[PDB]
Amino acid sequence: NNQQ
Amino acid sequence: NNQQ
Amino acid sequence: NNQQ
Amino acid sequence: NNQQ
Repeated sequence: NNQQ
Repeated sequence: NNQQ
Repeated sequence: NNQQ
Repeated sequence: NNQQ
């Protein structure tokens, strides 16, 4: 779970 | 789950 | 912007 | 912006 990566968010940028 | 990647979001950019 | 790198995601892994 | 690096994410791993």
